Amino acid sequence: IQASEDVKEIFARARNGKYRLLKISIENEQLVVGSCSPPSDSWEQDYDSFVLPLLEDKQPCYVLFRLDSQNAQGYEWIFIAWSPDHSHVRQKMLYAATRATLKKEFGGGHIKDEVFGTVKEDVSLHGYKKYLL
Amino acid sequence: IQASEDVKEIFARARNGKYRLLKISIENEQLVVGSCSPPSDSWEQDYDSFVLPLLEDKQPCYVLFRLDSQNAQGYEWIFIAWSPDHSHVRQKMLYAATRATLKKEFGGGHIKDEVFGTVKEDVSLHGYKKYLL
Repeated sequence: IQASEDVKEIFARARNGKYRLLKISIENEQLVVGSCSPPSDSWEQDYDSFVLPLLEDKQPCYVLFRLDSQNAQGYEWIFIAWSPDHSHVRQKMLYAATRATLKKEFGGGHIKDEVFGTVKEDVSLHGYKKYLL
Repeated sequence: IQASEDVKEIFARARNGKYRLLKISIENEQLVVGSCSPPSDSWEQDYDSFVLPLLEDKQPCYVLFRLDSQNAQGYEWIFIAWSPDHSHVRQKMLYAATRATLKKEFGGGHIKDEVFGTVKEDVSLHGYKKYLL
């Protein structure tokens, strides 16, 4: 499973700062962009407004969220792996096994934090803050 | 000035109930889906939290918001035309001239209400309810 070049173009636009976040899903053995949004305010404000509405109750997905800070390679990102317990086991397995693949395709050096969650609280802004602790 | 089949496949998934909201933009003379959100709670509970954050201050867009009610053709939708005063004139013209086409591409029979707005107050849940009156 990999990201097509159409997807990698979106990845570049996102890391360029054009998007605040990207929702990535696995569809037919392919990593696809399921949603995206340009930045509006500071990252904290954008996190509250954009992250939670993307999470399905019985379907895993990944959410790459762009912070305002940068490292030697550009903006830093939060890699959110959403895997609800009400999800099908096959889907749970597929997303967990393909997570490292998406990371490589996106550029591991751009990932600052990696968060996992099975309930919305785990990946809410509060959840991220507690994770950082 | 038309929607691709890639977009129409998403329109079908949305109308099936998979999405509560679809944000549509015009990029490179083409209608594209930028952001989408699955349903969480009731349509009224989802409205402002899903819609408002996606409305850029200086960029027009279209938002297709799904209600919980259905007509003879399936779920009914609210078709929101967002065109801020601080948007470029070209953009305002482009979106206003393409609105009717989008309606046709999505299926006018699924659109229960059509709302226009240049400020958030015009298209918030309160604004929509006032419009209905």
